[PDB]
Amino acid sequence: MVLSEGEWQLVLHVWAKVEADVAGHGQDIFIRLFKSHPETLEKFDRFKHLKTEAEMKASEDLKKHGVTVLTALGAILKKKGHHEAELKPLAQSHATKHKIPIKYLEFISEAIIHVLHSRHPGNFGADAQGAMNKALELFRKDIAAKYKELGYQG
Ligand code: HEM
Repeated sequence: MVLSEGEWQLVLHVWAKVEADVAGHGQDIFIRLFKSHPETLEKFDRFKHLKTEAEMKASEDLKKHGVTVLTALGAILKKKGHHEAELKPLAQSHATKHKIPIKYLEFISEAIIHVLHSRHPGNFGADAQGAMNKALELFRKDIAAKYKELGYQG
């Protein structure tokens, strides 16, 4: 898929708001993911023991991880589709070390969209959400293609 420049400049406009508080947004997103899809928590040896949202909010380790995640994704979005180099190491670790099925990337996409909708209604009307959806779809289709080349595709 190709995004128009107008779609990228809906994506980067709302992303600029997220970047005012990267840790806060990272926490919201992971809690939403772990609540909506508990099976995903199982993939983190580091966080599997968290039982409640309170404990998730209280974890400084999860907060740090959310920051790493969003920083990496933000580096990707800012490339506007020219993200082949950034994707290679992420695909390799998620395919071979962590073993993350595409389906779970669909789940965190949903979590991201849910949090941007909740926190930034004014900058995330229908057109901006459609743009963000296309950007994340692009990300998932490119990572899926790398998964396949790497021998994981799943
Ligand atoms: C927006 C999509 C995501 C991005 C950009 C992302 C990014 C990252 C980055 C940069 C790291 C650290 C370096 C590395 O190991 O590659 C990481 C680690 C990790 N990721 Fe993701 N990730 C994503 C989605 C997921 C999902 C959906 C899952 C599981 C449901 C997952 C599971 C993990 C695990 C288990 C680790 C290692 C954490 C630890 O023990 O330190 N990731 N990810």
